[PDB]
Amino acid sequence: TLMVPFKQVDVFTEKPFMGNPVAVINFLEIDENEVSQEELQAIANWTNLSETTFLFKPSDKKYDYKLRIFTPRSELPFAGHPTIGSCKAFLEFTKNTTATSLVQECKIGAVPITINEGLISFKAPMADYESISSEMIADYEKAIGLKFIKPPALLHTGPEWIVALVEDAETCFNANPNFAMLAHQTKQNDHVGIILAGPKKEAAIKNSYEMRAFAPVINVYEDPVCGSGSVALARYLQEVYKFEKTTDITISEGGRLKRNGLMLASIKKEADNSTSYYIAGHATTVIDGKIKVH
Amino acid sequence: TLMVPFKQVDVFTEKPFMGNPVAVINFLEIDENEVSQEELQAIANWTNLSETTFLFKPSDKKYDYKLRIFTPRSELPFAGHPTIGSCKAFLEFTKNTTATSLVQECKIGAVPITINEGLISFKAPMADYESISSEMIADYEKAIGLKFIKPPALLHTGPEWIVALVEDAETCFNANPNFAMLAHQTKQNDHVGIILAGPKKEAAIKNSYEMRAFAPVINVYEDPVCGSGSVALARYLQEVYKFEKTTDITISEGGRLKRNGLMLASIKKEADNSTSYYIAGHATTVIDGKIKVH
Repeated sequence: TLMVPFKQVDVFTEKPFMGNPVAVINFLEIDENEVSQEELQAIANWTNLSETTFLFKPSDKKYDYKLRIFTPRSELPFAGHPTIGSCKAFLEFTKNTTATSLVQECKIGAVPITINEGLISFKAPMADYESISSEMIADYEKAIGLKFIKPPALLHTGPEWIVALVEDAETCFNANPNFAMLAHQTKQNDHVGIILAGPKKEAAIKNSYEMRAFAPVINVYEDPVCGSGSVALARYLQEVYKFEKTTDITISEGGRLKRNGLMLASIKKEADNSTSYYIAGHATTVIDGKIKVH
Repeated sequence: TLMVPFKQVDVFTEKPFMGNPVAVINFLEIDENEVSQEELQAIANWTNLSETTFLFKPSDKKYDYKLRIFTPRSELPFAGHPTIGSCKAFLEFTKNTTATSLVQECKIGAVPITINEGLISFKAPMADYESISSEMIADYEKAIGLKFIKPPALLHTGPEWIVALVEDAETCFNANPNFAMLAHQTKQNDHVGIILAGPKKEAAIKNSYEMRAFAPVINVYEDPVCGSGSVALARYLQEVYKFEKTTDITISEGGRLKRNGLMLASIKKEADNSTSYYIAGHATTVIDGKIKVH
């Protein structure tokens, strides 16, 4: 049996089983040429996780590794939580306990990563905003069961997420949406789902939010830890609150599903007065071992 | 970090990624008393596999091990494919390359297992039959897109499966059911789904069938390798064909989803002229390593 190293890394947590897993296969010592896309696809389909990734030798010395990223259904050109977990796994696979930055090679091109005391961070490639009709809004309010404190909007962050705010964290936490109504409305509206959030008003850390991500149209009624969602939330918050300094949003998620994800979304004011969107989290290897491959 | 051995075993295959996985946690050297049901549940929810199992010391010397069996949502008192994969994992965990029989302890009581050249076998605890209305039948034919060669029936095998036969293996393989119609009809009818099968008519091995299992009402539009389904198919075939000798049904499944499961369902004529239903398969460990636990 050929076996290569394998780690299943829990992303957005330091505590096992509280985050969102990514299976990461170490193909750093085999020729990517000699591994078919169908083989890769089959492995991702079999693990049945949101994504399964594969580490390969980079195309050029300026990158530390190439990452191929797969869902059970297709290859993605990029995703956030797999990037973070794969970075953690790489460090471990290569016995590296000192790197503070790395550059990942993937379909999207170069993705610089920083590591700060376990906090792994990259710039989100996409975070666009777009207003939604008041009709859409009223219907979504119907589906969620709550009035929003600001107009929701459509955020393009990879997936098509509606972001909507409620009065506080508790209200968001305790929401009980009608999932079939949401699947109906999102299907009708071509959206993946809704990101619901509310502020933790008496938190020591400012700009702390509770978030929830609901995607019943793709049969993820609730995503327990949703990285593309925190970028949406970040980008939304910028439009609504129009921050002038670099602002960190501290997002907690997943407690209704008995998880506990932590995501740090940075709205970074660049030297050109432009804005960039960073996502960061801890990750912890939960399953460590090897996997049989062809 | 406490880490205990872990194997992810592919059931109904000798070839990796072709079967149906079960995650198997080795808790044989820790006190089951000291591990909460919520902990176990959380691990099963996090792996997100059909089942996740845990090996514990048995309650009495007459058993080789106790198995606790979990879906992402609940503990089951029993299931077939997890039993087979967990048996394979146990053998490996305890460096046993010679056992030909074992007895598993679980909620259902004692479950004798035999191992024959890698073929792992147990008696299915439940296999009841029940006729269905011709109205139900005609509708299901509508949902599948094919006429059946015999009356379908309801088989109680754990899940509530309709079993239906078509002209041959190819016809079954090439079926393209309307999944939403099936979800509608099964939801209405309180069934989990349909097991579709057809005979491989020119096969060297007699009583070879291609099977497919569709359970869209529980969001498994197609189960790629379905052990409870092969027991249904076996029990159905007994009623329809009324076999007088012990008959093996050789079931192949999963090619439409790019898998290749093999299940051996035995209709065993007992000394009392009664009938028992055995299920058997190979299993292969695909991920081998350890898992962090609390």
